[PDB]
Amino acid sequence: DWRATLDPARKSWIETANDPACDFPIQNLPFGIFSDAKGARRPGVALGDQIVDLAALARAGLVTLPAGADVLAAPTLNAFIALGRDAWRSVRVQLSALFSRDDATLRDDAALRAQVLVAQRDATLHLPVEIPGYTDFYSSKEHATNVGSMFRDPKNALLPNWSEMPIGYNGRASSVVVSGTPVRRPNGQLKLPDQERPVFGACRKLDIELETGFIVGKGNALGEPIACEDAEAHIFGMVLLNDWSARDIQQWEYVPLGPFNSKGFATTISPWIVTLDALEPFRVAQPEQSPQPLAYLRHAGKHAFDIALEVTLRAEGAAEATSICRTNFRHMYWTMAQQLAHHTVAGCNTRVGDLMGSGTISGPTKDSFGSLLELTWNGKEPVALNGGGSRTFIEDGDELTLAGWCQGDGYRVGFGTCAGRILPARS
Amino acid sequence: WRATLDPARKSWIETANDPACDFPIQNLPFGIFSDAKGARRPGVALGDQIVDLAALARAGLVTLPAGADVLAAPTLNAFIALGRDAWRSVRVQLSALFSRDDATLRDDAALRAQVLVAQRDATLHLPVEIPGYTDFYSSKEHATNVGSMFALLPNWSEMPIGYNGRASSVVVSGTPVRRPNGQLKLPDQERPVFGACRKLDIELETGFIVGKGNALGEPIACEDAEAHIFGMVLLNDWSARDIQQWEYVPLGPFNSKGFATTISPWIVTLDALEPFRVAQPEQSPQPLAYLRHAGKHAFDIALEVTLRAEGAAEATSICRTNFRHMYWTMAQQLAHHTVAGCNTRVGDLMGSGTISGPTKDSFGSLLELTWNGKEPVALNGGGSRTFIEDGDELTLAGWCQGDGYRVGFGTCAGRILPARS
Ligand code: NA
Ligand code: NA
Repeated sequence: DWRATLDPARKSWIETANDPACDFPIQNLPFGIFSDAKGARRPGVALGDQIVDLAALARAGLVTLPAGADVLAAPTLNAFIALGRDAWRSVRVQLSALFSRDDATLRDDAALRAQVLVAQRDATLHLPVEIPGYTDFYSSKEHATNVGSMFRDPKNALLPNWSEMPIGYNGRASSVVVSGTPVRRPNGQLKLPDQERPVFGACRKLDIELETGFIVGKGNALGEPIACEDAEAHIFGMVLLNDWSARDIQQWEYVPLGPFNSKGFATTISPWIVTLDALEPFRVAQPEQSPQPLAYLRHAGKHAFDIALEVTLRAEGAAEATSICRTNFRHMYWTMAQQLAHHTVAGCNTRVGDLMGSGTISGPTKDSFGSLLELTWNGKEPVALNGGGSRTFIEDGDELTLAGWCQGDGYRVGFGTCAGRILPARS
Repeated sequence: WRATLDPARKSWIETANDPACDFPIQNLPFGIFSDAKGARRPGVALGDQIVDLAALARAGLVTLPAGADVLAAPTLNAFIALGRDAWRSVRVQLSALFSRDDATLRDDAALRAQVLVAQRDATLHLPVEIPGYTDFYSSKEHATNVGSMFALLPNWSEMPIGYNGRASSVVVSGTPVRRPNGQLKLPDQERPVFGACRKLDIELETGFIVGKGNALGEPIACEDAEAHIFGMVLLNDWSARDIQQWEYVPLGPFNSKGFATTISPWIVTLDALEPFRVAQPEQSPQPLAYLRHAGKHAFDIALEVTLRAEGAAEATSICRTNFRHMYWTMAQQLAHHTVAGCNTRVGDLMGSGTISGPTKDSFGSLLELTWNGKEPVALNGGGSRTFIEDGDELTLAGWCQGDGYRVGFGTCAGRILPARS
């Protein structure tokens, strides 16, 4: 039923959706949470330059859900997501049908269109879900090899265990924020090479980390693992994820318990959840794994996704941003399924809304590394900026943007943006 | 509220006045309980009973700020969010009402049967919704023991080292804990195998519950930190050591600790611990300024771990230690957590790290007690252990010893279920 909604020939009577460059064609239909002057934050779906007010659409009888508690009054999408995949699809199918160019029902009802659609330009976007937990993986071979090269000689860069399992840690949920939120430069302990003791001060190596994160759509009970083959059914959708990192703070704190303050000060995600169903046409073969992993981590078929990714940096007051990274999601060595299976193999429970980060996404070439640490090799080769100037690490006032999208024939399924501007550190 | 700490004070609930009772009138910890009378809701332990706060409020015998009803809630979060003045106000009203000489509730038999529930007939649940769980590493002796197997890195003494724990898998005392499966690296094989954990372990800790959060980007000054803390609980950070060794470099422990973490159900308020405040250990070298604090910020909490094999008549005491020996304090941990801007929220759980004293009978895990399975522990009643075996029940207990009474934490227990096969 829902596979008809992936039809590239389908178009909307919301004309901005049919622009080839629009992130939000009728083929996409991501879910989010928005507010405007009409009302408090509530569920919406992006289409063209507009947002579909799901609650309003439901009140008008034009979208229906399982009988039960009203999940569209909620300030987050969790309750909706909890309803499960049949509901996600049912809603997607109704929306695709209603906003198809030839369905006159809502299109020719001007009065009702003015009540159920809201321009993105007049809306404010919020965190799409309440995140119960945030886990962050480490699944780009190229990233892991780059970073380990700064601690260990080339032969020792990738530790054996990295290739046996999708290495990961628990992130800090509380400090995950939505695109657009200004991010204050952190203070903390800095170890200088020529002083016995650390000093306290403003981070001098503030950095981005290009990642994607998936949102869990069905949890699992404590003590009951999710089989690698069932994993994707548990995933609702994806977002872009900037795991802001303070590299000088990190180096000094991270042994042996991992990064902590250096990453917990802020993590930014894009507002619109792109459903996995919408990514179906961009499913591709994941990289070959060698050595062949243990049985519990194996899966048949295609479990990677073809998502072009880009990072830009704009200095305060610059007329144009600088593209600093171009890469793709498809090169990740461990898949979402494998990460989710590994997360639960010991019995740990996942919950609706959980956020799971891919780890910094880095390709093989020098222009495809997903952090400035990598791009500038720890501040040794600075990046030239479009419009003059240069950078090693991020400077106060800079705006960092993540973008991502899947290229179809004459359309794209896009993620929107994942942005943030850096505020000066507290004194 | 300092009058409520009076050791001479006693209750007409006579079981409270037993010297050995964890729940005298001096304590009054908060929790969440259900019974056949009603769904899970806020309560306070006293003697062998529980005070039904909602029921007490309906009867007009305890009052809170005008507002939304925080005592209908299935967790204590809403109540805690009301702030320290409220916590104290409620404590003061309870202490007064249950004082031996106050006839108001004591002589009203009908109403006592409505507002008190025997612990025997109640079921205890997680006292709060935990938005985040962080776990520290602040016992010098523990960190030195562990580092000596794979000692103290310089940074350990410059800051309270910590990591993000897994909130979702924190469970209340009494919950059975299933032995985890995962990747095990054997010494004689190039490649890991998958199987049942062979070195399942406890970690004796305490955790504190955050009572007032802080906004993202606004640190909590070390000196203000304790005002942000509501109370404490016992915390068993169950650990699979064989899974851990293989996974933990470089991003830290993950699956090895996330399968289960158990906390005791009763939150002992920081106010109730006031009489047991003591001088923390000397720190050398002197930490950076942001981490310093004046005064006494350690607490004198005797701690014990027992292990009972399935069907054994008696448990074996395997660890006796005390909270006061922790090198970093709760205040310093909370300051360090927030120094870079990270926000905390009401209900956040913060673990101390494994608590180990200097002597061989005061180490807070079996990894330490048995030196990684080389010196097994003899059990009371026969038998022996290296790591935990299916059916074993592990219990954490803790208490502060006053003159003729104690403020106690209850227990933090769990029985191990076999691994899924
Ligand atoms: Na971050
Ligand atoms: Na644990």
